[PDB]
Amino acid sequence: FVNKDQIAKDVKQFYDQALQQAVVDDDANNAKAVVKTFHETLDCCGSSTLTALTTSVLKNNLCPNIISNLFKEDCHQKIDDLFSGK
Amino acid sequence: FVNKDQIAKDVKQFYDQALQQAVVDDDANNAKAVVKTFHETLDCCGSSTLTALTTSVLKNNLCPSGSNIISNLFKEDCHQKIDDLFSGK
Ligand SMILES: [Mg+2]
Ligand SMILES: [Mg+2]
Ligand SMILES: [Mg+2]
Ligand SMILES: [Mg+2]
Ligand SMILES: [Mg+2]
Repeated sequence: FVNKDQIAKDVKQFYDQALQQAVVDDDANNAKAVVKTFHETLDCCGSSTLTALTTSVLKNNLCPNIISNLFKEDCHQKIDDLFSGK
Repeated sequence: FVNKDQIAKDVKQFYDQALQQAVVDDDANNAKAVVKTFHETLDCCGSSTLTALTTSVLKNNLCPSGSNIISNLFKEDCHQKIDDLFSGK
């Protein structure tokens, strides 16, 4: 079987690495599109565990309310909710 | 190391497992909730590995309001939407 907690953990890692890659290297095709899609699909922006990357991602219009829940319902929370059925 | 291919495979399997339980187990509140969340979040209904099941999935009200046999035929399946999520499309 696929364990919920493990796949949620793996997806959060995928998102985190993408967030990092999205701000570290700029004017690049991959990382920013992945991030934008996660943000639009899950309705979130950044991660409470990565505030500096979250700031960079806000400054660079990679996020679509969202602000009211910026860290109350961050992308890690939405990923958990996806696999938990919330 | 994060492995995009393997994560996508595991998400698809997770969905398929939940869908299969959702149609056969009446007390599977979690499985039903999982598939309903995937369907709403990814804007899909059913998978390409379980095409024959889509009729029961709909009858079971596991797809978002408006979903019906014909409307769903003009939509990508959940596996493609899962692939799209991890490829940024
Ligand atoms: Mg490149
Ligand atoms: Mg949700
Ligand atoms: Mg269940
Ligand atoms: Mg389940
Ligand atoms: Mg949605």
